[PDB]
Parts: sequence; structure tokens; C-alpha cells
Amino acid sequence: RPNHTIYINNLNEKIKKDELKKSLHAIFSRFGQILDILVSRSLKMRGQAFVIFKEVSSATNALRSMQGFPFYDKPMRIQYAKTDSDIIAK
RNA sequence: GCGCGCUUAAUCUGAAAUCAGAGCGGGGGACCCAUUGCACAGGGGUGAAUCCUUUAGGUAGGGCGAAAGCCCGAAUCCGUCAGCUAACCUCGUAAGCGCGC
Ligand SMILES: Nc1ncnc2c1ncn2[C@@H]1O[C@@H]2COP(=O)(O)O[C@H]3[C@@H](O)[C@H](n4cnc5c(N)ncnc54)O[C@@H]3COP(=O)(O)O[C@H]2[C@H]1O
Ligand SMILES: Nc1ncnc2c1ncn2[C@@H]1O[C@@H]2COP(=O)(O)O[C@H]3[C@@H](O)[C@H](n4cnc5c(N)ncnc54)O[C@@H]3COP(=O)(O)O[C@H]2[C@H]1O
Ligand SMILES: [Mg+2]
Ligand SMILES: [Mg+2]
Ligand SMILES: [Mg+2]
Ligand SMILES: [Mg+2]
Ligand SMILES: [Mg+2]
Repeated sequence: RPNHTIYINNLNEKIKKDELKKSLHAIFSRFGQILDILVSRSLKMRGQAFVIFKEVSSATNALRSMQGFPFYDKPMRIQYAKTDSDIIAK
């Protein structure tokens, strides 16, 4: 179900948070203004990221356009976040 | 208090003691392997002490014992955090009882 925030998984877990967040911003900022990027390397949350766009249209185009993209030698897997981000609800 | 036996990683050596060694342990922590995970109590550690039913029984598991059998099946701590893991870093060495003089 379409959301302001997109959920990406199947990401290379060896890549550190700063570099990962930097690369994600680099790649997704062209689709529109990005509100934020949440990345965690914990055991449960590693290999995943949440990209929160200012506009939902950006999220949709980004998902449709970047689906399966070779990123750090692994094809990105992109779906929509199950729940709205704190930033949008507020 | 002391003698030797018990659980335990809980012992031994410095006149006594975490203040220090040795011994014996716990945790953190790469390559490789494993993990596909919906974020903003949870997760995890030591330990045999985990689990289902109406305060209780049973139970995975565990202790003593030559085997019969008798028991235990607690407590607690890190604080949103930890897989395996070599190097390297860090900590613990409390306590409760059974026999006899
Ligand atoms: N690690 C463990 N895992 C699971 N259960 C455990 C356990 N450690 C102990 N238990 C159980 O709980 C009781 C605790 O006894 P405790 O050691 O306080 O007191 C014990 C012990 O201090 C002493 N004792 C037992 N066996 C001994 C022996 N062979 N020699 C000298 N003393 C002994 O007499 C008491 C008799 O205890 P008993 O064996 O009937 O009962 C024990 C035991 O059955
Ligand atoms: N991987 C992990 N994930 C999440 N939390 C973790 C963890 N590892 C340890 N912890 C937590 O932090 C404390 C670790 O203390 P420490 O580093 O001194 O590591 C140990 C050790 O110094 C000592 N210890 C415990 N069991 C031991 C054993 N069997 N042998 C030797 N030392 C032991 O006491 C501490 C453990 O008990 P404490 O009550 O201090 O509680 C633990 C526990 O609550
Ligand atoms: Mg262990
Ligand atoms: Mg049994
Ligand atoms: Mg024994
Ligand atoms: Mg570890
Ligand atoms: Mg790790």
C-alpha cells in the first residue's frame, strides 16, 4: 500500500551507516526533495532502510524507477513502508 | 572457628584484605558462514532453572548418589544495545548448605 516512506531491503550489510545513507541520498534525491533517510545496522534492522520523501509522488516514481537496481553488488528490493513516518503524521 | 565432602567459574599464593599475581571462568569482538528483517515495552546476558493448565501440579533441563532413590527446576543483571568469530579489549573469582570434632 502506497506510503510517503519507501522501504528498501536486500542491501549490502557490510556498508557502514554514513556511507550507506550518503549513497541512498545521492541516488534518490534526483526524484525529489527527501525529508529523511533512516538506516540502522542492528541485527534486526540491518540490510534495510527507510527513505522518507517530502512528496508521495517522489516515493512512487523512485520505487518504480529504482526497483531491482544493482546497489553495492546487490539488487535493491523496494516496497512501501507498512506505516506512515513520524514526520508526515505531524 | 576448624577437618573433608556439596552446588558453583567461586580455588591457590602474598601475615589480613580486590589492592596484586597464578589458576579457573563470563561477556564484548573480523575474514568465512548464518540472518531478508516494517523502524520511529522490545531485544539480550550469567545460570540447570525453560515452558503448558487451576495459588498449584506437571515439565524441558539439572544436582547428589555405585543404583535405588531423594531433590532443584531460583534469582538477577545490562537499557533499546550485543549471531559465529582470530587478534586484541573488558570483567568475575560472591554465596548457601551436608557431615563429623
Ligand atoms: N546445579 C544444580 N542443578 C539442579 N539442581 C541442583 C543443583 N545443585 C543443587 N541442586 C539441587 O538442589 C538442592 C540444593 O542443595 P544444597 O547444595 O543447598 O545442599 C546440599 C549440599 O549442600 C549437601 N550435599 C549434597 N550432596 C553432597 C555430597 N555428596 N557430599 C557432601 N554434601 C552434599 O547436602 C544438601 C543435599 O542437597 P540435595 O542433593 O538433596 O538437593 C540439592 C540438589 O538436589
Ligand atoms: N551479550 C550480552 N547481551 C546483553 N547483556 C549482556 C551481555 N553480556 C553481558 N550482559 C549484561 O551486562 C553484565 C555484564 O557484566 P560483565 O561484563 O562484568 O560480565 C560478567 C562477568 O564479569 C561476571 N560473570 C557472570 N557469570 C560468570 C561466569 N559464569 N563466569 C565468570 N564470570 C561471570 O559478571 C558479569 C555478568 O553478570 P551481570 O549481573 O554483571 O550482568 C551482565 C548482563 O546483565
Ligand atoms: Mg554462553
Ligand atoms: Mg529430570
Ligand atoms: Mg560433581
Ligand atoms: Mg558477540
Ligand atoms: Mg555484530
